[PDB]
Amino acid sequence: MEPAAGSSMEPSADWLATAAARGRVEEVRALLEAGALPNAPNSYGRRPIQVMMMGSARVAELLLLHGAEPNCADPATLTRPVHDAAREGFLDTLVVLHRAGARLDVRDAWGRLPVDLAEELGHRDVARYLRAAAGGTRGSNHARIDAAEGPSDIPD
Repeated sequence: MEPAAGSSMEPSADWLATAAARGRVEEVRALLEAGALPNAPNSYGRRPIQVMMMGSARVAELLLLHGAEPNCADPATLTRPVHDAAREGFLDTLVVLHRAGARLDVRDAWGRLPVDLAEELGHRDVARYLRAAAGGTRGSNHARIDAAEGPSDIPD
């Protein structure tokens, strides 16, 4: 009959990502062109670029220019590939992301934003450039000063 238990065993394409996380650009360059799945979600919940060790932007371009997931992220904490770049202090990565339609405007669920996580940790060079590439205060240019005084209306 049909066996079943729970933990399934299906190692789909996941090389292009594994190599990246290992700061190995050579294995990815030869793989991305060898037919590496450009949109292969890895079991690390860190996309194909979010898990490129964030220490070798050269890898990001490889997947990004090929079609990685510089936008999609995690459905548990919204960890976009934008936090990976700043969180590691690698601006070269963010540049690539923005070089191929990057969603520099999401929020790590409770992390507020990647530009803020970059400033708190120690990626000022990225935190600053991030606020310029991710923009902010958009859709609220009225008081610009925390919850102003008075109950604001929110018709939805």
